Amino acid sequence: GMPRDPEQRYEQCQQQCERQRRGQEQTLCRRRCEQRRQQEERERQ
Repeated sequence: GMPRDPEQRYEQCQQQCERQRRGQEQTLCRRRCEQRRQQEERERQ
């Protein structure tokens, strides 16, 4: 796919998902950060 380990990307995800809401961050952060990525890809350019 691309260079750089998934963990570093998740670290960035942790900062953004944490800001929007706190609690049960493990499942919530992974889903919220990842779903944003899907939206970003569909967003033109």
